[PDB]
Amino acid sequence: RWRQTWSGPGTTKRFPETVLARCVKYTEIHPEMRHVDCQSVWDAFKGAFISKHPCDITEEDYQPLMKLGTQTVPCNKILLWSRIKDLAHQFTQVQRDMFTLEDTLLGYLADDLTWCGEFDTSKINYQSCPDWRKDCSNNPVSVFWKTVSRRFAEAACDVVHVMLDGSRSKIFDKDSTFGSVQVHNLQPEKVQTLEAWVIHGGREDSRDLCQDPTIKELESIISKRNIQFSCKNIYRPDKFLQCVKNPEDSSC
Ligand SMILES: Nc1nc2c(c(=O)[nH]1)N1CN2[C@@H]2O[C@H](COP(=O)(O)OP(=O)(O)OC[C@H]3O[C@@H]1[C@H](O)[C@@H]3O)[C@@H](O)[C@H]2O
Repeated sequence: RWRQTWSGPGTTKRFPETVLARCVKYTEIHPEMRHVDCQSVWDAFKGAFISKHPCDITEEDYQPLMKLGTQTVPCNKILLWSRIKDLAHQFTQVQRDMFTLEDTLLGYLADDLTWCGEFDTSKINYQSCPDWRKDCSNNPVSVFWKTVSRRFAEAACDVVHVMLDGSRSKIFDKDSTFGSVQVHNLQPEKVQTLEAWVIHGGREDSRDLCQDPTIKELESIISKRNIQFSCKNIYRPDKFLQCVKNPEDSSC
């Protein structure tokens, strides 16, 4: 076919088998989830979007899945990020200093996948799925990430960290999930401080990106929520990871 229904990529090939297998793997490794029934998880996940119009998805659709995937993460060790997922993952994998959504069953199941169905058939659409921008915002993937991302921010306490991509024209982007959902769902009763680590992408010696107008904007928003804001430059992320791995290194 030379023209698809929607503008976005279709469902990831073998989506059902992949989600099920990820659930088996995650629950084998993480003892706190060792009792989860992975068939039930898949059934709830499918139930969120199968036979539903893929521009008419709501947070309620995912509630059965959210309930089954209920999981505590150490509230004071949460790492959020925007446009720099790979460094976040590389850092937490060293010694589990912090936790991202992929450390949770639900984030692990969905990471890097795309999915959608069709109104009034029970088929998965492997050909195309709605684009957030061109087609609709209330699509299966966008709604999933909005819901689980809000819930993760709500779980945080004490000091919460965020890695930001300092090579972007908007280092803090109010339109990102971090900026539009997570910033507004940190609970001021519980969260003392948001600390941003601004990750440099460029040459070597460079600017203090903690003075960037978008970072001043983030500071202003967070501060007006009665949460303290702190920011640090990470000038050389390669050195940073080396120091996390081997902190006795003289150059650290
Ligand atoms: N696999 C994951 N994806 C996402 C997570 C997440 O935790 N894992 N997300 C979001 N997300 C989706 O991935 C793209 C790119 O985000 P990208 O544009 O790079 O950054 P965002 O700030 O939109 O989203 C990152 C922020 O929300 C959670 C995670 O806890 C981070 O603190 C965009 O559609 C997001 O909604």
